Amino acid sequence: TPPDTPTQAGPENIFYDFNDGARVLLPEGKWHVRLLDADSENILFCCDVDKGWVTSSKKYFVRFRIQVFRQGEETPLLDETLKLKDRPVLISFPTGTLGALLGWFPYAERFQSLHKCRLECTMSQDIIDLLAPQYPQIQFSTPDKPRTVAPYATYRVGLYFGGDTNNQPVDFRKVGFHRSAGYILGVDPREAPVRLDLSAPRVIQEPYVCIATQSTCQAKYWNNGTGWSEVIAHLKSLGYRVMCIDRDAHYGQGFVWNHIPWGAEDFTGKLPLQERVNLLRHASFFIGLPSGLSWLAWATRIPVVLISGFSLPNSEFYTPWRVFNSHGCYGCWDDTSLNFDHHDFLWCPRHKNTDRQFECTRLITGAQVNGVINKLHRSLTEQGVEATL
Amino acid sequence: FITPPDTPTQAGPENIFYDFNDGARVLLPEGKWHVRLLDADSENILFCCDVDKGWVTSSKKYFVRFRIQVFRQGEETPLLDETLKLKDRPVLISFPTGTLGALLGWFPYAERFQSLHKCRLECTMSQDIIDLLAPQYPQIQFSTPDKPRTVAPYATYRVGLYFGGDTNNQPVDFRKVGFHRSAGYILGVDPREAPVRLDLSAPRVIQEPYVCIATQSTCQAKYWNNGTGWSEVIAHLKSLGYRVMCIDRDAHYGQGFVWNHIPWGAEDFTGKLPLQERVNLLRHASFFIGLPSGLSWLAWATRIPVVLISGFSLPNSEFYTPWRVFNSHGCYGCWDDTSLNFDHHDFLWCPRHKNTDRQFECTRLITGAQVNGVINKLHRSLTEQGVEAT
Amino acid sequence: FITPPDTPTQAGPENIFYDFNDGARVLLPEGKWHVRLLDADSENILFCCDVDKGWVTSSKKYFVRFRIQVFRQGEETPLLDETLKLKDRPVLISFPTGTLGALLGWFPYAERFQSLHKCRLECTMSQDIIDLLAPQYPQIQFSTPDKPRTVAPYATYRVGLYFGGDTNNQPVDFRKVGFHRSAGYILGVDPREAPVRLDLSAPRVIQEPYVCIATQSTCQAKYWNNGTGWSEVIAHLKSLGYRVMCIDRDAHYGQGFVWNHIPWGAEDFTGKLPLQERVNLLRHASFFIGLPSGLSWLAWATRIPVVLISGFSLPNSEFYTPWRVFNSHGCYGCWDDTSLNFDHHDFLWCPRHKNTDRQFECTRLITGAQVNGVINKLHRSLTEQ
Ligand SMILES: Nc1ncnc2c1ncn2[C@@H]1O[C@H](COP(=O)(O)OP(=O)(O)O[C@H]2O[C@@H]([C@H](O)CO)[C@H](O)[C@@H](O)[C@H]2O)[C@@H](O)[C@H]1O
Ligand SMILES: Nc1ncnc2c1ncn2[C@@H]1O[C@H](COP(=O)(O)OP(=O)(O)O[C@H]2O[C@@H]([C@H](O)CO)[C@H](O)[C@@H](O)[C@H]2O)[C@@H](O)[C@H]1O
Ligand SMILES: Nc1ncnc2c1ncn2[C@@H]1O[C@H](COP(=O)(O)OP(=O)(O)O[C@H]2O[C@@H]([C@H](O)CO)[C@H](O)[C@@H](O)[C@H]2O)[C@@H](O)[C@H]1O
Ligand SMILES: [Fe+3]
Ligand SMILES: [Fe+3]
Ligand SMILES: [Fe+3]
Repeated sequence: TPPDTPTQAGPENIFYDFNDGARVLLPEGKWHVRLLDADSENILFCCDVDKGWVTSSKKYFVRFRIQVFRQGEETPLLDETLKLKDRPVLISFPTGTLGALLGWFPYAERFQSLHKCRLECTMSQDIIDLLAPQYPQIQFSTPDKPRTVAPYATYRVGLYFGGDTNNQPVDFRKVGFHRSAGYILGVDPREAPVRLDLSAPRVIQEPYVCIATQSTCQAKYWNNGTGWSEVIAHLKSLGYRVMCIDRDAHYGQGFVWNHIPWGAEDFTGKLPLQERVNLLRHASFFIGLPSGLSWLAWATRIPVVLISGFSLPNSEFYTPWRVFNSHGCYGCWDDTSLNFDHHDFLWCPRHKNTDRQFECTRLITGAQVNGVINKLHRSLTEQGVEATL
Repeated sequence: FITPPDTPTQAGPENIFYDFNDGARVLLPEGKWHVRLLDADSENILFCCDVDKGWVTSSKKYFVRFRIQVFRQGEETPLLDETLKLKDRPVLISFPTGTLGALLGWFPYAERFQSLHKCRLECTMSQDIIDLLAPQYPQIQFSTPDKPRTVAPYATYRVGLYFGGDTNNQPVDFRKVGFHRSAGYILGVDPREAPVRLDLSAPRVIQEPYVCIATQSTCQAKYWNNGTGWSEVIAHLKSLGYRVMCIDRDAHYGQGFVWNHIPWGAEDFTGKLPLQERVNLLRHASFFIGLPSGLSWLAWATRIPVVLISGFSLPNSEFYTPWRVFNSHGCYGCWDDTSLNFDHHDFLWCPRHKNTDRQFECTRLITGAQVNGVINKLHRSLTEQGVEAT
Repeated sequence: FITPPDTPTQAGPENIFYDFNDGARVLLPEGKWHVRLLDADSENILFCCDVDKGWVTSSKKYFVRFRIQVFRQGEETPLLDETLKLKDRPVLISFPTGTLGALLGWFPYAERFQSLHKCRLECTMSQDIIDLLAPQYPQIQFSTPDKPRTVAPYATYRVGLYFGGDTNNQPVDFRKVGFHRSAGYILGVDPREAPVRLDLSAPRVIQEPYVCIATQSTCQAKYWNNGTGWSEVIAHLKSLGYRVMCIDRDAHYGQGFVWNHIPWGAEDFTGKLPLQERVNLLRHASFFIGLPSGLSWLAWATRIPVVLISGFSLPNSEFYTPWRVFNSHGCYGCWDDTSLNFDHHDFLWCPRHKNTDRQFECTRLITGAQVNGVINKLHRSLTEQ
């Protein structure tokens, strides 16, 4: 929540602010308020108002220029341009869902390095415990306990559906959900991994592989019947130990329930993320869904085989071991003509409650994934961990 | 699966051919005749008709002691008056192309039918079931559907499930008496259930106490669709000092995106093995936890305690077992409901709550704590009063 | 019938009163409560709501090991958390001012319920049935509906037939499992049928071999509506050297113009006698030929062969007997069909064929020759083994 009263004091009891876009609160009189884009000198908004609130429709980063006129005056009573250097800036991520935070957060550091501001970021505690030690320049906090109280500017990074163009410059479906943060903060949009504590010594001596079979919605699962079984068996035949590191061993809704695959070691449970990083680091590689554990595995600098058909290859971070099939329905989430249902586990634009439901992922056979795994294995044996990454 | 002789097997005087395959049949040459079919036991006139030529068959196909009367138009007495008499005659009982549970349920009635009428009985079924049963039932001749040895049988009876409330090929709807007892009703014998006789001579292989489980079936309604059920049960079994083994034919089975896998923690004894090996493994098991699939019937026949988990069928639809798990607070017993109809082509069949939040709800309401409570009772019963407890 | 206490019998802490008569009841005083009802066996949350002062009852009335939880509307832990526990507690089982075969069929499940939970059980029924059963069941206290001796019972269960596919007072529709097994389902015990224990000590009075029959029924459907059935059967019985004796309560019974009388040739042992005398006569009988009426259940409990003639109910609707007579070529099982509904006010009830040519075809197809065939098998079985 933004402050009820704007944080900056202007002359003649006018209060201005940049917390939820560019805001300005006028007392009593007859005013003519003008919002400009300082970079392009375009007049973004302009109106005659007597008292009420005036906010910009755009909420993402824009170097706003606020002008407050008297209704007939030549020069401005107030004329303040956004300037963030050595100022209290608050970046608010939503209550934590991994992966999304790992994807977004590297854009928050770029925002701080660019504008040289005093930055505080609000997120769930576990992500703070994961990230905070490596980013000393940024102050971490939880949503319910923010330490700036009165911030100069606030920006709210998140996913905004329905083709929203007011809190984000472009629909995130067009540029990728994680880059979108870069666009919102107006920095270098190119993806990057977060910096983690990779100092933890190896525990398990034998070569082993980490896998993640669970996600938040069923579309993201690998809904091939014999997929995970064939993959795990093939991994074992190559001399790998296989370990599931999902948070839940069993997850699903109604009658559709997904369980940790037979043959995979049980490393599941609600553990602190640092332990997962430690285990993942010394793994030979990681085979995952588009869920967050794939982003965590990416940040630990190990090869990531990412199995997804419900999302396009360019929607997540790049990896040469991306598994994807293009002969059936695919990229259902990606399309801008469809809208994601938050209350439906089930929900297919084009085959829901039909014979072809979750075809996006069913066409991805074990043999395909095992073909990718064979390439990645030969790359690891012949060349080293240098060649992949 | 079964095709009656195109020409009736029994010869009647004036080139009339009569038969008791596919109900009571009679084929007349050309002429004028009045034909009557009677129930010899009740002396009721079942069918009255006038026909010049062609086929005359009874609408009822299940066992009835028929009495066929063929009359020349205007005659007082019958030309042919033959009543069904099965002693020392070729009788062919035809099961549907094989399934595991339905055959094990049905077949004991076939033996009663032979012991009652003292007839030469041949039964047609799939080969694996023949390999399982044949040695213990010497008096009955086993064959496959494509290679029947009795080319000209006196009477034929076709035991099976008949949906849509059929009352011509079965006396009662099988949903009213239980699918397996229906066979008894069709053959007109003692309908009370019984287990088949198996080869229980196999020596114990695994020394430690162990439990057999079956998680797979043909349609999703029969599965235990609780999220954490099988996991909690297997963990509880292990905590009691049991080894747990899955003996399903398939390790993975399902349709579309719905797929069921052998539960983590259970030993892999899956695969397409001969049934006799499954009998050998099941016999020395401490007890069995199963669905309403056939492996529960096979486990029942091996004289071990059977915990049967099902909500899509009523408790009285299968064989009796004190360890039957059932929940009556939600949807249940769709299978037994005579107002509904089973879909053979729909794997995700639940007629009343498909594609809703409450789909397969009745199965779900069966929690791991309920089944573990039954397992606790059965465990204490076994430790305290051994295997002599009924 | 029977009324539950207007105020729950068990005291809870903050003037909360809970109870297990008529399902799980709880009565809250004034305040702001959040009440949950759970199934202790499955740990499922059966019911859950926020209520200010009033009654909260479970929709299910049959036996469930309920668990009642009463919350403050913001509390973490329960103010009251009580699970059903019946050992050494006052439990009341109420049968209707019941019919004869229904009570004989049901009552064995009441004894199982007591032996399982080790409770102090009182059963309410009509006096004649009490006189019949009470001496053999000392562990259970018998009473009449109007004079119950447990004024404040811990749990109450009401065994009966509930039509219209009711699933709140009985777990399953009784047409699906059989009317008498339903009791077992209601009390959550072994549903398998059993005969009550009677006084079978009475000495033989009639020397010659004899047969007991019960012609009359309540509903015309249950009668043997074949024209010459009973006459042929009685004549055949006499030709086999049996004396034939009718033990129905009424010699004449029926409605409107449809009237049924004690068949000619059968001896008149009718009348409103105490059931114990009927038991005494039935015991030494060679066998019994009856309808689905109660006297067939009484004859069953006296451990004599029972030929049961019925078409309006399926063979599995009553107790098992190898001498069951049934015809499957016409209308049958008017009674077991879940798509139909029994009319208590209609004596001439057949839903599918009333006022047609085929009315009570259910039983008319059952000829005397059929029943005499069964009797011939049973007679040879008696003379030989
Ligand atoms: N404490 C933990 N300890 C150990 N493991 C844990 C822990 N917590 C979660 N997991 C595990 O990761 C998954 C959650 O993924 P998350 O919420 O972060 O994903 P979310 O669905 O919101 O979006 C996903 O879906 C992707 C999709 O492509 C968007 O269109 C997004 O790009 C990205 O945000 C990704 O996430 C869980 O299912 C667990 O298995
Ligand atoms: N060689 C084998 N070695 C080891 N296991 C084997 C072998 N072969 C099959 N199975 C396994 O048996 C089950 C399927 O058979 P099944 O006939 O039982 O089941 P189906 O789905 O057709 O429904 C059932 O439904 C039951 C009915 O619903 C009772 O309520 C029927 O009584 C039963 O006969 C059958 O109708 C699966 O679990 C197979 O992997
Ligand atoms: N004082 C007496 N002294 C001696 N005998 C007596 C005396 N009084 C009555 N009978 C005699 O028992 C019968 C009473 O009817 P009843 O309860 O039996 O039948 P009701 O129609 O209510 O339904 C019945 O329906 C039967 C049916 O088979 C269920 O589908 C049930 O099995 C049966 O338990 C009951 O449901 C009378 O018809 C008499 O002959
Ligand atoms: Fe899709
Ligand atoms: Fe259902
Ligand atoms: Fe009828």
